[PDB]
Amino acid sequence: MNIVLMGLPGAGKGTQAEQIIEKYEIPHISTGDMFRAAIKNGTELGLKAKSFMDQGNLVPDEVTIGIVHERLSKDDCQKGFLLDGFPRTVAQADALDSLLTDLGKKLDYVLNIKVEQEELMKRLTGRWICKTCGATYHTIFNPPAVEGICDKDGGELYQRIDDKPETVKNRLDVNMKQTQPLLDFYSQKGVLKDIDGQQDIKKVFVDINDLLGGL
Ligand SMILES: Nc1ncnc2c1ncn2[C@@H]1O[C@H](COP(=O)(O)OP(=O)(O)OP(=O)(O)OP(=O)(O)OP(=O)(O)OC[C@H]2O[C@@H](n3cnc4c(N)ncnc43)[C@H](O)[C@@H]2O)[C@@H](O)[C@H]1O
Ligand SMILES: [Zn+2]
Repeated sequence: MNIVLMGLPGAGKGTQAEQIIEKYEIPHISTGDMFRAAIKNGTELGLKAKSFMDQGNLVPDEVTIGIVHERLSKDDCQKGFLLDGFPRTVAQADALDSLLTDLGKKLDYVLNIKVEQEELMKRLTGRWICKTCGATYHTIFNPPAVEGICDKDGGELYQRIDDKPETVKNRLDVNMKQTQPLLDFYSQKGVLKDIDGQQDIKKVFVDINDLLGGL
Protein backbone atom coordinates (compact mmCIF):
# COMPACT_ATOMS: atom_id res chain seq x y z
CA MET A 1 0.00 0.00 0.00
CA ASN A 2 1.28 3.39 -1.12
CA ILE A 3 -0.13 6.13 1.07
CA VAL A 4 0.25 9.92 1.39
CA LEU A 5 -0.64 11.86 4.56
CA MET A 6 -1.44 15.47 3.77
CA GLY A 7 -2.63 18.08 6.25
CA LEU A 8 -1.88 21.56 7.52
CA PRO A 9 0.72 22.03 10.33
CA GLY A 10 -0.74 20.43 13.48
CA ALA A 11 -3.34 18.28 11.71
CA GLY A 12 -2.05 15.04 13.32
CA LYS A 13 0.06 13.44 10.52
CA GLY A 14 2.87 12.10 12.79
CA THR A 15 0.41 10.95 15.45
CA GLN A 16 -1.60 8.99 12.84
CA ALA A 17 1.58 7.70 11.17
CA GLU A 18 2.60 6.09 14.51
CA GLN A 19 -0.82 4.21 14.46
CA ILE A 20 -0.59 3.28 10.78
CA ILE A 21 2.93 1.79 10.88
CA GLU A 22 2.16 -0.16 14.02
CA LYS A 23 -0.68 -1.98 12.20
CA TYR A 24 0.74 -2.18 8.67
CA GLU A 25 4.52 -2.18 8.80
CA ILE A 26 5.24 -0.07 5.74
CA PRO A 27 8.12 2.39 6.13
CA HIS A 28 7.36 5.89 7.40
CA ILE A 29 8.96 8.40 5.05
CA SER A 30 8.80 11.97 6.42
CA THR A 31 10.51 14.89 4.59
CA GLY A 32 10.64 16.80 7.95
CA ASP A 33 12.49 13.84 9.52
CA MET A 34 14.82 13.56 6.52
CA PHE A 35 15.72 17.25 6.80
CA ARG A 36 16.19 16.93 10.56
CA ALA A 37 18.56 13.93 10.00
CA ALA A 38 20.54 15.89 7.37
CA ILE A 39 20.83 18.69 10.02
CA LYS A 40 22.02 16.26 12.78
CA ASN A 41 24.57 14.91 10.22
CA GLY A 42 25.71 18.48 9.39
CA THR A 43 25.43 18.13 5.58
CA GLU A 44 25.34 21.15 3.19
CA LEU A 45 21.75 20.31 2.19
CA GLY A 46 20.68 20.04 5.88
CA LEU A 47 22.31 23.32 6.84
CA LYS A 48 20.67 25.00 3.85
CA ALA A 49 17.23 23.57 4.72
CA LYS A 50 17.46 24.65 8.41
CA SER A 51 16.88 28.38 7.79
CA PHE A 52 13.63 27.66 5.89
CA MET A 53 12.31 25.24 8.54
CA ASP A 54 13.11 27.60 11.46
CA GLN A 55 11.14 30.35 9.72
CA GLY A 56 8.17 28.07 8.91
CA ASN A 57 8.92 28.45 5.15
CA LEU A 58 8.80 25.60 2.65
CA VAL A 59 12.17 24.21 1.57
CA PRO A 60 12.46 24.75 -2.24
CA ASP A 61 11.04 21.96 -4.42
CA GLU A 62 14.25 21.01 -6.23
CA VAL A 63 16.19 19.87 -3.15
CA THR A 64 13.12 18.22 -1.58
CA ILE A 65 12.17 16.29 -4.70
CA GLY A 66 15.78 14.97 -5.02
CA ILE A 67 15.87 13.56 -1.49
CA VAL A 68 12.46 11.89 -1.81
CA HIS A 69 13.39 10.45 -5.19
CA GLU A 70 16.53 8.84 -3.65
CA ARG A 71 14.68 7.56 -0.51
CA LEU A 72 11.74 6.00 -2.34
CA SER A 73 14.01 4.16 -4.83
CA LYS A 74 15.38 2.01 -1.96
CA ASP A 75 14.47 -1.67 -1.68
CA ASP A 76 12.45 -1.13 1.54
CA CYS A 77 9.90 1.09 -0.26
CA GLN A 78 8.97 -1.46 -2.91
CA LYS A 79 6.28 -3.31 -0.90
CA GLY A 80 4.50 -0.15 0.32
CA PHE A 81 5.25 3.14 2.06
CA LEU A 82 3.70 5.94 4.15
CA LEU A 83 4.70 9.39 2.89
CA ASP A 84 4.14 12.10 5.52
CA GLY A 85 4.40 15.82 4.60
CA PHE A 86 5.35 15.14 0.93
CA PRO A 87 4.10 16.35 -1.54
CA ARG A 88 3.35 19.90 -0.27
CA THR A 89 3.34 21.52 -3.66
CA VAL A 90 1.90 20.63 -7.16
CA ALA A 91 5.50 20.52 -8.51
CA GLN A 92 6.27 17.93 -5.82
CA ALA A 93 3.08 15.98 -6.67
CA ASP A 94 4.01 16.07 -10.39
CA ALA A 95 7.50 14.79 -9.65
CA LEU A 96 6.24 12.02 -7.34
CA ASP A 97 3.84 10.88 -10.02
CA SER A 98 6.74 10.50 -12.55
CA LEU A 99 9.01 8.86 -9.97
CA LEU A 100 6.28 6.33 -9.07
CA THR A 101 5.61 5.50 -12.73
CA ASP A 102 9.36 4.85 -13.22
CA LEU A 103 9.25 2.43 -10.24
CA GLY A 104 6.16 0.66 -11.71
CA LYS A 105 4.06 2.00 -8.77
CA LYS A 106 1.09 4.22 -8.01
CA LEU A 107 -0.56 5.81 -4.96
CA ASP A 108 -3.51 4.01 -3.26
CA TYR A 109 -4.74 6.94 -1.18
CA VAL A 110 -3.91 10.54 -0.36
CA LEU A 111 -5.38 11.11 3.08
CA ASN A 112 -6.26 14.77 3.59
CA ILE A 113 -6.49 15.15 7.38
CA LYS A 114 -8.88 18.10 7.95
CA VAL A 115 -8.79 20.25 11.12
CA GLU A 116 -10.10 23.80 11.90
CA GLN A 117 -7.45 26.60 12.18
CA GLU A 118 -8.17 27.40 15.83
CA GLU A 119 -7.65 23.75 16.76
CA LEU A 120 -4.39 23.63 14.76
CA MET A 121 -3.04 26.58 16.79
CA LYS A 122 -4.19 25.03 20.13
CA ARG A 123 -2.43 21.77 19.11
CA LEU A 124 0.91 23.37 18.12
CA THR A 125 0.92 25.64 21.21
CA GLY A 126 0.70 22.66 23.63
CA ARG A 127 2.96 20.27 21.78
CA TRP A 128 6.05 18.53 23.32
CA ILE A 129 8.24 16.10 21.36
CA CYS A 130 10.70 13.39 22.37
CA LYS A 131 14.28 14.46 21.47
CA THR A 132 15.17 10.76 21.04
CA CYS A 133 12.32 9.09 19.16
CA GLY A 134 10.21 11.98 17.92
CA ALA A 135 6.95 10.81 19.57
CA THR A 136 4.66 13.81 20.09
CA TYR A 137 2.50 14.73 23.13
CA HIS A 138 0.17 17.58 24.03
CA THR A 139 -0.03 19.14 27.49
CA ILE A 140 -3.83 19.00 27.43
CA PHE A 141 -4.97 16.66 24.67
CA ASN A 142 -2.33 13.83 24.90
CA PRO A 143 -0.04 14.24 27.87
CA PRO A 144 2.91 11.97 28.75
CA ALA A 145 2.51 9.83 31.90
CA VAL A 146 5.09 12.00 33.70
CA GLU A 147 5.62 15.62 32.63
CA GLY A 148 8.80 16.15 30.52
CA ILE A 149 9.48 12.39 29.94
CA CYS A 150 8.74 10.32 26.82
CA ASP A 151 6.49 7.29 27.75
CA LYS A 152 8.34 4.98 25.35
CA ASP A 153 12.02 5.33 26.29
CA GLY A 154 12.44 7.86 29.12
CA GLY A 155 13.70 10.57 26.69
CA GLU A 156 13.60 14.35 27.23
CA LEU A 157 10.68 16.29 25.70
CA TYR A 158 11.37 19.57 23.87
CA GLN A 159 9.34 22.33 22.10
CA ARG A 160 9.95 22.73 18.37
CA ILE A 161 11.27 26.22 17.48
CA ASP A 162 8.78 26.56 14.61
CA ASP A 163 5.85 26.01 17.05
CA LYS A 164 6.05 29.67 18.24
CA PRO A 165 2.79 31.51 17.34
CA GLU A 166 4.41 33.92 14.84
CA THR A 167 6.10 31.04 13.05
CA VAL A 168 2.87 28.94 13.11
CA LYS A 169 1.08 31.83 11.42
CA ASN A 170 3.71 31.78 8.62
CA ARG A 171 3.44 27.97 8.30
CA LEU A 172 -0.36 28.05 7.96
CA ASP A 173 -0.11 30.96 5.46
CA VAL A 174 2.46 29.23 3.29
CA ASN A 175 0.90 25.77 3.46
CA MET A 176 -2.74 26.92 2.99
CA LYS A 177 -1.74 28.60 -0.30
CA GLN A 178 -0.84 25.09 -1.54
CA THR A 179 -3.93 23.18 -0.31
CA GLN A 180 -6.41 23.83 -3.13
CA PRO A 181 -3.83 23.22 -5.94
CA LEU A 182 -2.90 19.91 -4.29
CA LEU A 183 -6.56 18.91 -3.75
CA ASP A 184 -7.35 19.69 -7.41
CA PHE A 185 -4.29 17.64 -8.56
CA TYR A 186 -5.50 14.53 -6.65
CA SER A 187 -9.30 14.90 -6.99
CA GLN A 188 -8.66 14.29 -10.67
CA LYS A 189 -6.54 11.18 -9.91
CA GLY A 190 -9.35 9.52 -7.90
CA VAL A 191 -7.09 8.86 -4.82
CA LEU A 192 -8.07 11.71 -2.46
CA LYS A 193 -9.97 10.91 0.73
CA ASP A 194 -10.79 13.58 3.34
CA ILE A 195 -10.41 12.49 6.95
CA ASP A 196 -12.03 14.35 9.82
CA GLY A 197 -8.94 14.93 11.94
CA GLN A 198 -10.91 16.71 14.66
CA GLN A 199 -11.71 13.70 16.84
CA ASP A 200 -10.03 11.69 19.56
CA ILE A 201 -6.73 10.25 18.25
CA LYS A 202 -8.08 6.67 18.19
CA LYS A 203 -11.28 7.69 16.41
CA VAL A 204 -9.44 9.51 13.61
CA PHE A 205 -7.58 6.19 13.22
CA VAL A 206 -10.89 4.28 13.06
CA ASP A 207 -11.63 6.26 9.88
CA ILE A 208 -8.17 5.87 8.39
CA ASN A 209 -8.08 2.14 9.22
CA ASP A 210 -11.42 1.57 7.55
CA LEU A 211 -9.73 2.69 4.27
CA LEU A 212 -6.36 1.00 4.73
CA GLY A 213 -7.82 -2.32 5.95
CA GLY A 214 -9.81 -2.65 2.72
CA LEU A 215 -6.63 -2.63 0.61
N1 LIG B 1 7.57 18.34 1.26
C1 LIG B 1 8.19 19.41 1.79
N2 LIG B 1 8.43 20.49 0.96
C2 LIG B 1 9.05 21.63 1.45
N3 LIG B 1 9.38 21.75 2.80
C3 LIG B 1 9.15 20.69 3.63
C4 LIG B 1 8.55 19.51 3.16
N4 LIG B 1 8.43 18.66 4.23
C5 LIG B 1 8.91 19.28 5.33
N5 LIG B 1 9.38 20.55 4.97
C6 LIG B 1 10.02 21.55 5.87
O1 LIG B 1 10.13 21.01 7.21
C7 LIG B 1 9.26 21.73 8.08
C8 LIG B 1 8.64 20.78 9.10
O2 LIG B 1 7.96 19.74 8.43
P1 LIG B 1 7.18 18.58 9.23
O3 LIG B 1 8.07 18.01 10.26
O4 LIG B 1 6.65 17.65 8.17
O5 LIG B 1 6.03 19.38 10.03
P2 LIG B 1 4.57 19.90 9.68
O6 LIG B 1 4.13 19.48 8.28
O7 LIG B 1 4.40 21.36 10.03
O8 LIG B 1 3.58 19.13 10.65
P3 LIG B 1 3.72 19.03 12.22
O9 LIG B 1 4.80 18.11 12.70
O10 LIG B 1 3.80 20.34 12.86
O11 LIG B 1 2.26 18.46 12.49
P4 LIG B 1 1.67 16.96 12.51
O12 LIG B 1 0.46 17.14 11.64
O13 LIG B 1 2.52 15.79 12.18
O14 LIG B 1 1.04 16.95 13.99
P5 LIG B 1 1.34 16.04 15.28
O15 LIG B 1 0.92 14.67 14.93
O16 LIG B 1 2.72 16.19 15.79
O17 LIG B 1 0.25 16.71 16.25
C9 LIG B 1 0.32 18.11 16.60
C10 LIG B 1 -0.10 18.25 18.08
O18 LIG B 1 -1.44 17.85 18.24
C11 LIG B 1 -1.59 16.72 19.11
N6 LIG B 1 -2.59 15.84 18.41
C12 LIG B 1 -2.42 15.04 17.29
N7 LIG B 1 -3.64 14.53 16.98
C13 LIG B 1 -4.58 15.03 17.85
C14 LIG B 1 -5.97 14.83 18.03
N8 LIG B 1 -6.69 14.01 17.26
N9 LIG B 1 -6.60 15.50 19.04
C15 LIG B 1 -5.93 16.36 19.90
N10 LIG B 1 -4.57 16.51 19.74
C16 LIG B 1 -3.92 15.84 18.75
C17 LIG B 1 -0.20 16.13 19.21
O19 LIG B 1 0.02 15.48 20.44
C18 LIG B 1 0.71 17.32 18.98
O20 LIG B 1 0.94 17.97 20.21
C19 LIG B 1 8.28 22.42 7.15
O21 LIG B 1 7.61 23.53 7.70
C20 LIG B 1 9.19 22.81 6.01
O22 LIG B 1 10.08 23.86 6.41
ZN1 LIG C 1 10.72 8.89 22.97
